[PDB]
Amino acid sequence: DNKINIGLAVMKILESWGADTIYGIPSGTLSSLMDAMGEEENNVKFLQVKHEEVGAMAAVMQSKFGGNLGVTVGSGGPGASHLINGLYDAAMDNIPVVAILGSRPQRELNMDAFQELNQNPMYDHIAVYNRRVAYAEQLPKLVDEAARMAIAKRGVAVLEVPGDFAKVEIDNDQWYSSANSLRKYAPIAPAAQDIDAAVELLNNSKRPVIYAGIGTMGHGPAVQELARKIKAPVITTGKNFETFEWDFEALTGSTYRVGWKPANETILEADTVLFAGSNFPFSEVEGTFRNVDNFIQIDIDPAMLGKRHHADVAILGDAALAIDEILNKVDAVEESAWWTANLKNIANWREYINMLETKEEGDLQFYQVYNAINNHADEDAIYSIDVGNSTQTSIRHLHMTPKNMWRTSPLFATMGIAIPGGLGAKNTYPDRQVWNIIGDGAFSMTYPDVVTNVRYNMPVINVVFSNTEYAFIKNKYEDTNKNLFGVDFTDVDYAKIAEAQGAKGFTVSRIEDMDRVMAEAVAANKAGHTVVIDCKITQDRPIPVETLKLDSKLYSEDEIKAYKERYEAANLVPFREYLEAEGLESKYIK
Amino acid sequence: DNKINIGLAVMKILESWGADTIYGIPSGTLSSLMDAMGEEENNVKFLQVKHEEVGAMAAVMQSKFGGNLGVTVGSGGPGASHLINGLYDAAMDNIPVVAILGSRPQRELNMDAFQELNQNPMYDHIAVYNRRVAYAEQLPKLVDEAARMAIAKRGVAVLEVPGDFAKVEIDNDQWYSSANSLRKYAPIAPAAQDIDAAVELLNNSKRPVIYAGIGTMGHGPAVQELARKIKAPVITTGKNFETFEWDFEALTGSTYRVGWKPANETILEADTVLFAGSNFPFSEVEGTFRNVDNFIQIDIDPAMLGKRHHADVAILGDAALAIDEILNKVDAVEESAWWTANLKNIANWREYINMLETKEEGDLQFYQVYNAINNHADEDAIYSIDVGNSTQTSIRHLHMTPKNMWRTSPLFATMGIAIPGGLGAKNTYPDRQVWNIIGDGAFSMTYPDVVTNVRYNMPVINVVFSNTEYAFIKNKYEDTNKNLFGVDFTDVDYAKIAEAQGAKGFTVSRIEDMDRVMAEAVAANKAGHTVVIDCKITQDRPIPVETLKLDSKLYSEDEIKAYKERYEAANLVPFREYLEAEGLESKYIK
Amino acid sequence: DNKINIGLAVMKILESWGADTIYGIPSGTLSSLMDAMGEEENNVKFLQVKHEEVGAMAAVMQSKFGGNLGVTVGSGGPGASHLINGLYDAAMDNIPVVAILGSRPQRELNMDAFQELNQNPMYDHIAVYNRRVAYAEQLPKLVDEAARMAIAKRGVAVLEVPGDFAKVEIDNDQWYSSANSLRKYAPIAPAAQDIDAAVELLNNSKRPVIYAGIGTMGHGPAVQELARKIKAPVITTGKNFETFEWDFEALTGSTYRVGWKPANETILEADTVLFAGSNFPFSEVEGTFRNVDNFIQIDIDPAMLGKRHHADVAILGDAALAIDEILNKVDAVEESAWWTANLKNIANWREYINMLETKEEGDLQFYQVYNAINNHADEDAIYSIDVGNSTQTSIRHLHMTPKNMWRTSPLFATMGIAIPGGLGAKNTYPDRQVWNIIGDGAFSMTYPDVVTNVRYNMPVINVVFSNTEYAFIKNKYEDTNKNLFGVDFTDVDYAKIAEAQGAKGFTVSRIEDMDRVMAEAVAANKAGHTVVIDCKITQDRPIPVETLKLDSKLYSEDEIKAYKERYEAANLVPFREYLEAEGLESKYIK
Ligand SMILES: Cc1cc2nc3c(=O)[nH]c(=O)nc-3n(C[C@H](O)[C@H](O)[C@H](O)COP(=O)(O)OP(=O)(O)OC[C@H]3O[C@@H](n4cnc5c(N)ncnc54)[C@H](O)[C@@H]3O)c2cc1C
Ligand SMILES: Cc1cc2nc3c(=O)[nH]c(=O)nc-3n(C[C@H](O)[C@H](O)[C@H](O)COP(=O)(O)OP(=O)(O)OC[C@H]3O[C@@H](n4cnc5c(N)ncnc54)[C@H](O)[C@@H]3O)c2cc1C
Ligand SMILES: Cc1cc2nc3c(=O)[nH]c(=O)nc-3n(C[C@H](O)[C@H](O)[C@H](O)COP(=O)(O)OP(=O)(O)OC[C@H]3O[C@@H](n4cnc5c(N)ncnc54)[C@H](O)[C@@H]3O)c2cc1C
Repeated sequence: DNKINIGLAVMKILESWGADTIYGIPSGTLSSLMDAMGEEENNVKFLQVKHEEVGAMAAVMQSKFGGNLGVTVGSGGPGASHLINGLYDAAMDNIPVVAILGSRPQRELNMDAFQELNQNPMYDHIAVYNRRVAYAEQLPKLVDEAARMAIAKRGVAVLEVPGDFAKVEIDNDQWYSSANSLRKYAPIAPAAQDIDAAVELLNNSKRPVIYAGIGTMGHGPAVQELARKIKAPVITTGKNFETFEWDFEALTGSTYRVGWKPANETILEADTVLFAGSNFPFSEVEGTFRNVDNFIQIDIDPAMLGKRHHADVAILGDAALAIDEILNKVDAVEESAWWTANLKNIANWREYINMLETKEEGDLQFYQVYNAINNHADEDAIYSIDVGNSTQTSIRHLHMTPKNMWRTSPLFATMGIAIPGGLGAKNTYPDRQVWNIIGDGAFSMTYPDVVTNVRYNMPVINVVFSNTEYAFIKNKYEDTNKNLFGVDFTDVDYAKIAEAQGAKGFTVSRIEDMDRVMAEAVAANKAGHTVVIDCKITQDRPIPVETLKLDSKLYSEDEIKAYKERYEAANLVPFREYLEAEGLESKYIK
Repeated sequence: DNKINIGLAVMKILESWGADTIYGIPSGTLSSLMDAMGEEENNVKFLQVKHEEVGAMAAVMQSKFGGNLGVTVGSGGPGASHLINGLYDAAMDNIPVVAILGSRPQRELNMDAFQELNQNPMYDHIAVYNRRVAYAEQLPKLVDEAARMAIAKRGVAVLEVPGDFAKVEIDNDQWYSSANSLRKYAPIAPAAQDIDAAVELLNNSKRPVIYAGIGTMGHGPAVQELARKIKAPVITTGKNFETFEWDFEALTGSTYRVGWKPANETILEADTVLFAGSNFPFSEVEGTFRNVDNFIQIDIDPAMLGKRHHADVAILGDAALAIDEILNKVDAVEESAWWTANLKNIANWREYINMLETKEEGDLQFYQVYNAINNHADEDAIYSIDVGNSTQTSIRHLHMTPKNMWRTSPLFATMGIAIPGGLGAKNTYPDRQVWNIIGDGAFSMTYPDVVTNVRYNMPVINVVFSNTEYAFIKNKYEDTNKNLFGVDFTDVDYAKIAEAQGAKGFTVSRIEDMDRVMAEAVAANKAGHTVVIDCKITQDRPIPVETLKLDSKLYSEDEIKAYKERYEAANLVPFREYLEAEGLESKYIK
Repeated sequence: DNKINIGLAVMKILESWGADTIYGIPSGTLSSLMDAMGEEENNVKFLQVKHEEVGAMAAVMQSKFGGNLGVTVGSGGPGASHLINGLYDAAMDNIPVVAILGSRPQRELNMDAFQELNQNPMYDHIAVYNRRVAYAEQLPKLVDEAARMAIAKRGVAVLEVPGDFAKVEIDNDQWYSSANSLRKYAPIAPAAQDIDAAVELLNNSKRPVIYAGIGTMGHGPAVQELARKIKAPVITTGKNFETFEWDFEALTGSTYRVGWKPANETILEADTVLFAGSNFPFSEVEGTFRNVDNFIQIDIDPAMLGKRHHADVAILGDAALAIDEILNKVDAVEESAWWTANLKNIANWREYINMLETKEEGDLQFYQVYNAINNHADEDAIYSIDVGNSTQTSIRHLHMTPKNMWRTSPLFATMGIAIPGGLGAKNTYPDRQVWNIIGDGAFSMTYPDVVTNVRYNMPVINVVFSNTEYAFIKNKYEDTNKNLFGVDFTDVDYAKIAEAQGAKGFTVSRIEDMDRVMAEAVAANKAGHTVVIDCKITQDRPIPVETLKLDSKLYSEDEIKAYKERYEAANLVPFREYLEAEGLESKYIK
């Protein structure tokens, strides 16, 4: 032993924590650190992006997709501030990530020098750790603790690092990594008393429903078995569709806007809700559970117990173990009018969606684009979804199973999350098929980074929806506003831009050309090319399932007529009809 | 059912969470809320203090002493800002507490009105929850969540509440409490693989030492049994003395300044350290573990694993269970030179302390005041200790056991924590003997609140050390400075002030009068009186155990001579002598 | 030249800026700096307080009273946080002040060491400068800039200083003071076009009124001359009474609660308002100007123009110059019914106040305490007023002139501002009579610092109002609440406490004893003693002039009867009567 460069010590620490990829853009305030990358057999790699926000989002999405702890860097000042959308997303999603903010050298601090400023206030509100390194020798210790904190506190750990520190040398015995001491709690078994109370309520309920969030990830088969055992339909969240087999007989979808018709009707007619591993944000403001009688909640976070609705039964512990315990103790239900009515309601919805997806000719709609994806995607495909209307509606069409991964920016909802997500995913799974589904608005905030996929040979399939408008925003102008719309722009040739970036571009605007174009796009991706499919679609909006104008006791004939005509929903049948057909009555309608 | 006042709903929620005591000062920006207190059979009580900081600290100390969740209020502006020292203490100690900041009515917000301001920035840095209520109807929900968060996140939950909101009425079905869903994780068993690794290291160590922090609270007997089984001396932290029987043969005390001579010598000679449930803050900066060979850590917080020193073995889980598992698996050690040497070193230290405590006549020193306390205190006495030098040194004298509770402001170290601590303690244990041990400086920041104990008939014994100087500060002027001192003030008659406040005052300055005065003070307290014992002591400083000038191989004869003379330590023997007497050699000296 | 200690360099810089007094409490994290005080012929002195908040408030009040730039220090952690109320007051009042936050040495930063923490977030929201010194050598530069910024930006400049920096030595040519370059703008003349527009409106107004704030400080004689010239009554603000001769024929007082009856009636009947140098905070929320027709504003701050009400005429520049220009150009008014009616209304109010102040026997009321002060105070007496109801009402009784200074915490309104104010005032004017007028609640938050006046031989007269209740708070429980009150405490002997602190205490509870007690108190103060007059007054509340129940067209006979009986206001006459007597009619009543 002898001496070691502080920058190298930092890289050794990062590698010990599994943080082998740093995302960002090189700069003078970060050079000393980056210069240590590699050599001494270090395995930390640098992935250079075009905009630091994409680097931050990529580092975060890497973890969302099950990858290693990500690290993102931003040069002192503007580079650091550019990380904001990625860090806010991580903070709200409780995703570990280490953000390193470069800074002018120590001697320049507080001198009002060029691009010199106090960056401590920048992320203090959202960070789980936020410190300005005070002297070179403690940099290794703080990077180690930043990783430890990001992981333990499930959030953003931020370090402001003066650019001269990494150049300093220290004794090899003056630093260490605590990665070897990394420990995590194994799934914890729920209290028998709480499981028992839940079992009693479920046994005595006439209309049970399972509302499963990502806390049930990895336990879809068990949840489906419980659903079948007690004849309780399943409602999922916008983040948890992959947990279920897309064609599961009792899957009603999700509630509210980015949801399905069945789920939205089921929740208003349910009696007992098993809220498993969810923190559904629309709960209170949209009155999701306004008609429920009993509410059972399962969660590993005590801060969540009884948060979204009063909980008659609270179960603290792992959702897997809890579901298994409930499954073993609850009584089996052979026949149920409630179950039968729900199955028919779901089937009716699937008929509608299938009809839209399988059209043969005409102006392209996003429905058929999703159909093409289903017909050509690998069974274990990864989906990086952006936040627009046409992209979030993907959960109504993608035929996913737990073999897939579907991730977005679900709560903070930052636009432009797709491309960075694709980078994080492909970096983690180089041999796996990765799709980025993006709307024109979101694409326009991040398409310069398509070149990043090209440069690093991380081939992804970019599916871009171009409608010259904004469906999502076109939905918030007919529910609170009164004046005319106004969200129509020009016609940018994204395929041409892709070609200019070294990617392969395709343009499609007809349903009859979609299958061929998708096949060619997939084949090109398999040849190692990043592709951009510019889908010139119509201005059609996904049917608003939060405002179902189908029940003749809730809306007028004219309203139902116009609703059916606009969304091609002539064959959709209101849930009450299915309930009454099985001898039941609506608990709230009339 | 029908309607309910929002303020009353808030009180019902607080009571459901066990928060039956609100500390603060009445004001117009808090009146609507306080007006709901009581009535409708509500049991929430208000304890009015003289300075809001005492209310905040009292609410926090209430929890430190094992009481219910505390609530502290501060009027918009100055009342709210006055809570700062109490909230910072809670934040750093990870103590749950709900702080309600009053505010001018909604209509005045952002108008630059009188005593109107944005208070959201005030505590955002330290809070686990920090929100400004946006409308009256959600106040109940936010107070409920504030309690849930404070407890779940072990910290400060802050709510800024416009003064007009509590006056509003809502439907009784428009609010609920999630207190019924409160759940906490039971002690979690450690991984067998980690316990086994620890057992191997302890079995093969020639000089094992147990360093126990408050994570071992409630398991002192087991820790003492392990110490005896493997012949490993025990070192404790400044916060964890009550966990051990004060006279335990192998208790070496704590390290650094507020510690004992034995512990400070033991840690520099130890080979293997079992760091159980501690986050000792002096670890790195004072090089506490600079000579240790192996380090084993037990903690329930993964963020702490390997934080204070590289951990060769990391055990995640409850300290109780871990200690029990280690105790059952480790080999018993019959004889140990290391153990024998430590026992003699401890005995030598106890001879010194006993000699100081048992003096019969002369100018009063804090040593004899502590002696008097030991001779008259109840076996289950509660001690609220302030942060000065003469008060923290109490851990060298108080003969405590797990039947006692000793609490202070250990990390943030805010002065004036004693009186508030006494309030929180007496509020929780009305029939228990409570002592506030305070230095003149700290007392001077909080003595107006002695009247609070008087007014609410919460009798406590205030022991005040008056030396016209500041021992603690008189220690940081001979280790980094060079110029003369200068910390001598006047002679305020605290006994007279106490009498003026309705309390009983005593003044003592001679060792031969101490026992009688203490007896009278205790008897007065048992008659329901709050007492203030103004102890006029000498300027003697507690022997500096962080700089032991006793070993002739570490310091010169003249230094050792002067050291022994100044601290009356002629009979103290350096640990190396005891080591060599048992056939061992110092691992670092020479 | 050669070398110099950084701490000494800092003191030389402070002295060059006139900052010769540092307020605070000594501590290890501040010792290196304080050790440099004095020697090398430096004139910076240290004034040690009992609670750091008093040190902060004293440093701030020093400037409010026309003294030099104040400096306040707070030890790392709790000492620093204790400064908050003083700093918020300075921030809201736009008063320059330098706050130095001590900190653990550089090597301990970010190590989670004892009493070690990031203090940058603490005051970032309110500071005009807030930096953590990055290395020793730049400390002098930053202290110099802190002073420059505090003064130039009229606010709080904060520096966090690691305790090891001041010990470092630098070359004497490596530091400098920019105090020699201190420059301030002289009064700026207003635009002739704006003065002319104002002159036209005033000339054509039938009911002009001058509303003067502290922007008119130093120009009272001119304002009174303008009032007489155009026959426009004068309304002042709670901060600006000293600007006028207390007995000025046309002084109506101030509006709202801490005001007089005349002003409150005048503003609702006025047509044109000359709003000179004011930022009256109650303007919008209390509808102060709801009946005004024209509004003219004069201010040196463009941010204030049109802030409190739409401005028909805006004058940017010095109030003195503007008043002089208006005075020279406006037409003289010989007779005015509006003026005559106002003079009678004012006289009627003065009859009432005089009657209360001159009672001869009975239970003491604050009215007679103020009478005694008027009869014994020096013509140039300085008044440090706290924020309670009985103390703010002093503007209804004190017979002040520009020779006096009256200061409080007017906007942030922190309780306990009086004692610190007295310290700042006496430090600045050692040979001047200084009075601290305090309510029992405020006194209880700061009385331990009475000893500070004693210790430093800065004799002040503390007048304490003890009513066992809280008048102010007793006013916000009968305008928004509904339930019973509840603000009665014990009876603390403040005179006895004062004696215990080395001060001279007096107790008085009868009107017939007030003059003698005051005479003795003043004589004692002239003998160099700090005094505390414990005035045991009744629970009588100052008449609520914001809710004048006197006009038979605004309130019922029973209401007027009860109002007159409760406040001994049988002889008060509603302004409308005086208006009609002069041939005028109310513009809003009926
Ligand atoms: C534009 C846009 C529109 C959207 N529209 C909708 C919509 O209409 N409908 C919809 O549903 N969503 C929608 N979303 C997504 C939505 O905002 C939420 O992010 C999502 O519903 C949250 O899902 P969740 O409850 O599964 O998980 P989270 O909110 O992440 O909460 C998961 C919960 O599971 C708990 N948990 C974790 N692990 C375990 C375990 N092992 N055992 C037990 N509990 C565990 C956690 O503590 C947590 O409480 C939309 C998002 C965007 C960006
Ligand atoms: C003026 C002053 C001087 C001081 N001087 C000294 C001094 O000289 N020496 C000294 O030792 N102290 C001193 N202190 C106190 C010192 O600052 C620390 O607060 C104290 O040592 C921390 O003790 P701790 O490690 O027991 O607990 P904490 O710092 O509170 O840490 C406890 C640890 O236990 C873990 N834990 C909690 N529950 C469990 C469980 N069930 N199982 C396992 N782990 C668990 C926690 O996660 C945490 O990591 C002083 C304080 C003041 C104010
Ligand atoms: C408990 C309590 C109760 C109170 N009750 C009342 C009450 O009932 N009534 C009341 O009136 N006050 C009351 N106050 C005081 C009140 O809150 C305000 O602080 C005060 O009225 C502000 O007075 P101001 O407008 O003179 O000065 P400021 O608010 O300080 O504004 C002065 C203005 O003058 C300008 N200025 C400065 N220098 C010049 C110059 N040379 N030329 C031109 N313009 C200049 C400034 O830019 C500024 O806009 C109370 C305070 C407390 C603590």
